[PDB]
Amino acid sequence: EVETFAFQAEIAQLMSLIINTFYSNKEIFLRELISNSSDALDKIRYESLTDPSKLDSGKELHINLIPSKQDRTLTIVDTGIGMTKADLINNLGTIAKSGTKAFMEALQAGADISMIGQFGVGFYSAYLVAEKVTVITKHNDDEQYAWESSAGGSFTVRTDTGEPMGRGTKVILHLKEDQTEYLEERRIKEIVKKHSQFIGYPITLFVEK
Ligand SMILES: CC(C)c1cc(Cn2cnc3c(Cl)nc(N)nc32)on1
Ligand SMILES: CC(C)c1cc(Cn2cnc3c(Cl)nc(N)nc32)on1
Repeated sequence: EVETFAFQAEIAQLMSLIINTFYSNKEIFLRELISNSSDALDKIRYESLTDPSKLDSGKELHINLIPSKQDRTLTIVDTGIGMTKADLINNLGTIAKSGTKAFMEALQAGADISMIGQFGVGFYSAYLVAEKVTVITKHNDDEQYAWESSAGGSFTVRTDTGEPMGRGTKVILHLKEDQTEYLEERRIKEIVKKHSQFIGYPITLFVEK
């Protein structure tokens, strides 16, 4: 079963702005996704201090960056807390409404798209480089889900039948045809050292076979 949902109007407007605005400094998407992964790793680590069983789904706390030339994808994998079905459909978007409005107003007052993370909605910077984003996620005591959207005002959620992940999130960026530089090892290394060099979890940049 695939369920299709409409974005909140403000989120759809944000996605259109990210897709349509002329803005050359697209590389900031990676720092935003790595920051989200780091936040998710912080959360599971904190919760494990009072409930060690929360790591029964995996003790390693890390971030992997995986390019695929065959699929034209860059995947950001973390073993953080993961997202529930309710997170994916309702709750993260409810939280994001506030930051979206503030970000859009800041842009009209002279802010820049690279500041998106200061409003807590940096996930959507993925659409600077991706025509479609697939999110595979697994939270303890919920199922493994695939969320997906090519924008246009809707997203889907389904139970995921792929390789079980244990716990965490994979953000699969289906890159636009002109954004394949983000598959290059040298380019990702440059961006990670520029914007994400103090993240408190190991970041492994996989190499393409
Ligand atoms: C899927 C769309 C709707 C989305 C993604 C985000 C950012 N985000 C919130 N919780 C997260 C966790 Cl637990 N892990 C990671 N990696 N990112 C997270 O917010 N909305
Ligand atoms: C694991 C948790 C603490 C977390 C928080 C974030 C920040 N963040 C980035 N983009 C977001 C969107 Cl679009 N929505 C919402 N609600 N939060 C977003 O990322 N992960």
